[PDB]
Amino acid sequence: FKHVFVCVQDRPPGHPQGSCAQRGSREVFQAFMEKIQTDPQLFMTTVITPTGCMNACMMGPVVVVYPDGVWYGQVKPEDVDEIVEKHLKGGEPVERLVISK
Amino acid sequence: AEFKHVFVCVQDRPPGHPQGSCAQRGSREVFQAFMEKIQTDPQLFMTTVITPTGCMNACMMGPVVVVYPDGVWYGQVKPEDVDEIVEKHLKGGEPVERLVISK
Ligand code: FES
Ligand code: FES
Ligand SMILES: [Zn+2]
Ligand SMILES: [Zn+2]
Ligand SMILES: [Zn+2]
Ligand SMILES: [Zn+2]
Repeated sequence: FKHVFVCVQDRPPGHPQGSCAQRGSREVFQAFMEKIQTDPQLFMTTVITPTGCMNACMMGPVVVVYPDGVWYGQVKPEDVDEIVEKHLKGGEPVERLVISK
Repeated sequence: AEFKHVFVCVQDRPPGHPQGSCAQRGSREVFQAFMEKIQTDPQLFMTTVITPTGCMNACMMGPVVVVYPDGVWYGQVKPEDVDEIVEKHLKGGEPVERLVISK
C-alpha cells in the first residue's frame, strides 16, 4: 500500500519561495490521479492526496510517498510515469528526484 | 524522538454532497488545534509536521487524520481530541485506540 501526497498549494506572486502550484504541481497531481485510476494493480493499493504546503517550497513540486517516507522534489508531470512504474509498482524510488528519505 | 507527519483532511464541499466533508464536520478547527499544540510545544515542533489535505476518501468517518510513517488513520476526530493524540501518540508513541479507523 502506498500513499502519495502532492503539494498543490498556490500563493500570490510576491511570495519569495513561490509555490508548488506555480511550479506545475496541479498537473503533477492530476497525472498521478489518472495513472492510479487506470492501472488495475495500483488502483487497489495506492492513494493520491493533494495537500497544502509541506515546507520544501524551493524544491517544488514536492511529492511525498508514505509509509516509505520518500520525498521528491522538482517533479514535472512527465516524471510521474517514472515514479509510478519504478517506485509505486517497482519498489525503487526514482533517485534523481529524491530530496529525502 | 523520531519524525511524525500528521495529515488532516480540511476538504469542504457544497451542502448537497451525500458524504458531507471533513470541514463540515469541524476539521479545520482540528487542524488549527494541531497547529496550536505542535507549536507552543518544543518537543513536538521539532519532530512533527502537520499538513492540511484534500479528501482522503473516508468521508463518512471524518474528520480524518492520518499519521505517518506509522500509518494510523483516525476518524471522527474532534478538536477536543487533539491534546490526547498529541500527548499519547505524537509524543508518547501510542495511538489513541478509540479513534482509530485503520492501522
Ligand atoms: S508550496 Fe509546496 S511545499 Fe510549500
Ligand atoms: S472530505 Fe475528508 S476524507 Fe473525504
Ligand atoms: Zn458532490
Ligand atoms: Zn463548508
Ligand atoms: Zn489543550
Ligand atoms: Zn482494544
